[PDB]
Amino acid sequence: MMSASKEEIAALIVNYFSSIVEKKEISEDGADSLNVAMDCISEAFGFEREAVSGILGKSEFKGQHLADILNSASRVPES
Amino acid sequence: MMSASKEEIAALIVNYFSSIVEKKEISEDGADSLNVAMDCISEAFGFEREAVSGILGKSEFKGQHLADILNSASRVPES
Repeated sequence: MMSASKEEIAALIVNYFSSIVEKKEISEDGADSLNVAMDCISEAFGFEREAVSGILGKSEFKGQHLADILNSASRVPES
Repeated sequence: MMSASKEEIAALIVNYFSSIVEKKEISEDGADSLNVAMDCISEAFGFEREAVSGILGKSEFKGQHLADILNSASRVPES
């Protein structure tokens, strides 16, 4: 139902990055990259990292993940 | 139809950030944050920025944007 506000989008984005390093799927180098990137994401959108837990609590992306959301998408503009 | 692979997700993420600075909606500070963040995103997922144009050309997120994709999501796990 949400129109995907800035904080809401960033929330899913940083949450996904958190999930990547959570399951330690990414390489050490990339993990550090996601860290400094996350500081920048937080600085850019004007929110704190742990605030994602609150943002994704208010917004109804709950029970889902960014990639699961993208998985449900399907657009083939065959021009 | 895509299960949202790493590069595909990062593609939409960096594309959205590009759109933000494209329409100069974000503040100068945040714009710079998105720049260094994007270098980190690219380094993390192992792809180049301009490669997003190719990734979003192969994947069928075409004609859409990240936030438009998130807008079509709706999950209320009212427990």
